[PDB]
Amino acid sequence: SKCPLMVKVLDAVRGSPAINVAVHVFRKAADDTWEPFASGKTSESGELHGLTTEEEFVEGIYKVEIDTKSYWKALGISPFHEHAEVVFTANDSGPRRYTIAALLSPYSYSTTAVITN
Amino acid sequence: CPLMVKVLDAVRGSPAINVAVHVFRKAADDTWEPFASGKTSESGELHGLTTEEEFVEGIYKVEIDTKSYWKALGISPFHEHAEVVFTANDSGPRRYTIAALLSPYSYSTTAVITNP
Repeated sequence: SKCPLMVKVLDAVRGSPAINVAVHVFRKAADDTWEPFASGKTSESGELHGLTTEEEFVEGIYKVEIDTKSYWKALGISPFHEHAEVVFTANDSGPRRYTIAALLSPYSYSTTAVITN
Repeated sequence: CPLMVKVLDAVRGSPAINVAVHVFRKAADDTWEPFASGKTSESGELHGLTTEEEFVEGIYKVEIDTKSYWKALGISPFHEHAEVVFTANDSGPRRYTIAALLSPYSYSTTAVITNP
């Protein structure tokens, strides 16, 4: 099916997918506050699918919050960040799939968006 | 300087100049209160945000306005902004450098921590 939004999390310390990381997605509401939208835990391949459907994923401002702090603490590593947040606008401009990827280290993270048809 | 921000542009191979940065501190009531703000200089650095006295233990949020920066260059970027949220000075005062490397659809952030 078409998954309009997927998240992929990788671990730069161990060279593997970041498994069981909690991810919360929010949608910016009218009052300019964040309403919970979807959530889950990355799988064994460091992925999280089925967050939403095309009908529900309308244009708007979304926040993807990745709980990196609990992931490093589970490994016994003291991390710097409270969490990693990706805030973006979803735009209808031809059909699209969004992949938010995050690469984690204790004191650093990178995030990239891969938008495909 | 207990807190300094450095922003680089990965598309042009230069410092990211005139990027607005807003810092907030989590207040008692779980809300973010405005702590300091500024613009990156010609070398892509932002100094003088706070003093050791004012920079108490707490959860801080450094929000870098990356969208305006790319928009002023003619590029429509993916992210609304880059946010770095962290606990500071929970074991005594430190000097924190938050560095950000920017691209239109990607950003990376690192912290370099120094003991006074």
